[PDB]
Amino acid sequence: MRMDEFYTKVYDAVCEIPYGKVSTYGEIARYVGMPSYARQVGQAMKHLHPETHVPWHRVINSRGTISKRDISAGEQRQKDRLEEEGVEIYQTSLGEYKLNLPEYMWKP
DNA sequence: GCCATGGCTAGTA
DNA sequence: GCCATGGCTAGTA
Repeated sequence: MRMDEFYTKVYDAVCEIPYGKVSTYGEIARYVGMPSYARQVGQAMKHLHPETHVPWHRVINSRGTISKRDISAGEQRQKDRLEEEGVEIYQTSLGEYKLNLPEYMWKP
C-alpha cells in the first residue's frame, strides 16, 4: 500500500470513532492493517487542516495522555473539544492532560 | 547514501 | 525499537 491511500484509510477509521469515545495512534495503525505505523498516524493527524471534519481530537497516545506535540502547543484545543464531548480529563504533576482509557477507549 | 527528526509504543528494568 | 520526510555530503561517473 502507498502513502496517500494509508492516509485516506486512517482518516476513514478516525472518522469512525464514536462521539465521546477515543482511540490511539497505535490502535488505528493496527486497525487499518499496519500495526508498525503508529508514528505515521501521528503525522496523518498532524497534516490535517483546521477546517477538517475529521475527528483528530479523538486520537491520543497509548498512555491515555494527549500526545506532547511540542511544536504548536496549541493542542490545548484538543482538550477543549474533548471536554465538550463530555470526556473528562485532568492535568498531572509535570503538566500534561490525561484521562481514563479503559472507559473512553473505543472498543470496536 | 548516512543521519536526524517526529502528535509512537510493547516489553524490558 | 519501529518508519516516513527531508536535508545534508562522501565519492561515483
